[PDB]
Amino acid sequence: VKREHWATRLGLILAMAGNAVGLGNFLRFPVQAAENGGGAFMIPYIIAFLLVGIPLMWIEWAMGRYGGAQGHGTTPAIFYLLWRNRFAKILGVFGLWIPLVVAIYYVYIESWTLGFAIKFLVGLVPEPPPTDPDSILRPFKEFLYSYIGVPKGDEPILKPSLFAYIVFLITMFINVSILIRGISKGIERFAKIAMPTLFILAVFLVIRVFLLETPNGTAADGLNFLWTPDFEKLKDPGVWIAAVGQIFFTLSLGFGAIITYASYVRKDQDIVLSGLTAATLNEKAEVILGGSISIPAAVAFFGVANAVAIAKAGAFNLGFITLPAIFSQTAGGTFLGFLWFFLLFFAGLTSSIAIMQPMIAFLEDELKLSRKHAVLWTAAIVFFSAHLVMFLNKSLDEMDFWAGTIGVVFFGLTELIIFFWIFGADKAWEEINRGGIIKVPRIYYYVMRYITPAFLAVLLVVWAREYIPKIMEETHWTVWITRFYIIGLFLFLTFLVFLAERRRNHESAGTL
Ligand SMILES: CN(C)CCCN1c2ccccc2CCc2ccc(Cl)cc21
Ligand SMILES: CN(C)CCCN1c2ccccc2CCc2ccc(Cl)cc21
Ligand SMILES: CCCCCCCCO[C@@H]1O[C@H](CO)[C@@H](O)[C@H](O)[C@H]1O
Ligand SMILES: CCCCCCCCO[C@@H]1O[C@H](CO)[C@@H](O)[C@H](O)[C@H]1O
Ligand SMILES: CCCCCCCCO[C@@H]1O[C@H](CO)[C@@H](O)[C@H](O)[C@H]1O
Ligand SMILES: CCCCCCCCO[C@@H]1O[C@H](CO)[C@@H](O)[C@H](O)[C@H]1O
Ligand SMILES: CCCCCCCCO[C@@H]1O[C@H](CO)[C@@H](O)[C@H](O)[C@H]1O
Ligand SMILES: CC(C)C[C@H](N)C(=O)O
Ligand code: NA
Ligand code: NA
Repeated sequence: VKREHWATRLGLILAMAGNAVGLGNFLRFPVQAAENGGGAFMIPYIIAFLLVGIPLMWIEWAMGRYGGAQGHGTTPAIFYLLWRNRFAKILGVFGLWIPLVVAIYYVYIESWTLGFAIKFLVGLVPEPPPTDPDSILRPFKEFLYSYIGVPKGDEPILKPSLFAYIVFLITMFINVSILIRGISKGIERFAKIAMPTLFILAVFLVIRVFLLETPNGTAADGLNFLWTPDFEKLKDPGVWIAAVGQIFFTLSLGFGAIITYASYVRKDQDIVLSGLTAATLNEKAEVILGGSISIPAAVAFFGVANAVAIAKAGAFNLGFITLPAIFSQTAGGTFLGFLWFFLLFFAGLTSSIAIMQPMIAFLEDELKLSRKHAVLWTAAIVFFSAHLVMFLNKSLDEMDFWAGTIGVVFFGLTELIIFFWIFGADKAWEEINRGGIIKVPRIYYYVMRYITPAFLAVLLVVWAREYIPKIMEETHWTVWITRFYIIGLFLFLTFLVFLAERRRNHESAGTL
């Protein structure tokens, strides 16, 4: 062919919206917000969306469409197209490494939601007794802990239940069944089914939650806590780092995923309005839907102070333990739990296929593998690698940090510098607006060229100076097992880019 292309504009928008709308909206956002003072988190969040989220979204859509027009959907080649320096290809490897590493733990978490959905649907759930908080949360904590196999001793090892393992296998098979059908007949087709389902399930859950009321509060108290400003924290670096990190994660920015999806957009197609729409749809799903489910429910039943303590407790407690526990105290609560996990599963699935496609696109575009082989090998690498996340306690956290937290911010800055500084601000601006149904507001030219990069640069330095040291000095030794492995993955991916180069050289000397 030349390239596969999104069939319809609606399919394109829903596929991109599904790329973005995932576990980050319903699980990550609530914890981050509650953990950072709720309303106090929102100001930096909104600012990050305007100064970082929106501008980078347009930039990645532009880079992808630009690359696609020349038959390239991933950063190793696209970065090179924008800056013909071998170093561009190496920096580009992060556009394959980040999504791959994130997929290695993201699909596993996604599989938990399918496993929970299954168990809640058939009623194989814990039975709490008769209004102490712990006698109520404990059965659900044990339920999660037995599912993933949390360490009961001193060894930093996890023991996933057999059901969890088999469900991960099924989950991988489901991701493959969609990806193996390609862009239009696979990802786009699925998005047209999943997004509407996702929206309906989420609205229903918000409505149900809004009816919650106990001696400790109502869902309204939850919304008040999340949407009430606290200008006295606008000066804490930590809240800003959390806010910006969430924006990157929730919009799928810096993962090379938006770029790859955009590489299937026809060269002439608009990306300004489409990009803004995908981004806007994600924010609504995040702040309106995701923000209105778990926090209001937790606050209604336990009050703000306890809700916050829950979010800070961590380990998927809010979404996999607390919410289902709360639901169990209501009529039809087990089924509500099913709907919650089913919602999470579809949110995750539409996002995981998005972070596996970069590796698939690279194998197809640069190594010329058939889609079938590219999808199967990608799945094999993710499946194999995930065993590290399934059996080594904290490996998931380590990957989520280096690739999904630090990595994306670093890559976002990198792609911006390459596209807006090296490739050329005016050429980049031109490329972004080309074919647009609407033009990017002019003030954004200055935001992209000066504000965004300066913003990310400062964030990254603050990170390396007052946070990375603790992570490098105060963690259990087992973190090095994961660091070693993912560094190895980077090395391997660089080797593949080298092979792509050599294949390119040999076909050019065969093109003459
Ligand atoms: C009414 N049916 C069209 C929906 C079931 C098909 N579907 C689907 C839809 C569009 C494009 C690819 C795929 C692949 C198979 C698959 C796998 C899992 C799920 Cl959760 C849905 C699903
Ligand atoms: C601290 N870890 C136990 C958890 C890290 C995983 N993670 C994550 C990663 C992918 C998808 C959903 C979620 C939900 C939980 C959550 C909450 C806050 C943060 Cl900042 C990360 C985070
Ligand atoms: C292909 C790479 C394989 C690495 C070793 C994988 C071992 C998986 O082993 C399986 O794990 C499940 C969940 O913990 C258990 O329920 C099964 O009984 C066990 O056989
Ligand atoms: C979606 C269907 C998943 C079926 C796998 C369920 C695994 C849950 O549990 C396992 O089931 C096995 C066979 O029933 C038993 O031999 C194991 O002892 C038991 O732990
Ligand atoms: C870095 C990833 C390494 C994965 C190696 C997994 C080896 C699996 O090991 C197996 O796990 C089962 C369930 O936990 C146990 O029941 C078996 O006794 C054990 O041998
Ligand atoms: C990241 C690696 C996680 C590994 C989890 C391993 C759980 C293994 O289980 C252990 O395997 C050993 C060797 O087979 C046996 O000698 C032990 O008796 C057994 O408990
Ligand atoms: C920090 C980023 C803020 C983005 C808000 C942009 C609001 C758009 O602002 C509008 O842009 C148009 C096109 O440039 C101008 O013609 C209008 O006069 C201006 O009000
Ligand atoms: C890594 C990304 C695909 C994650 C997705 N944007 C989410 O919010 O879950
Ligand atoms: Na999102
Ligand atoms: Na999604």
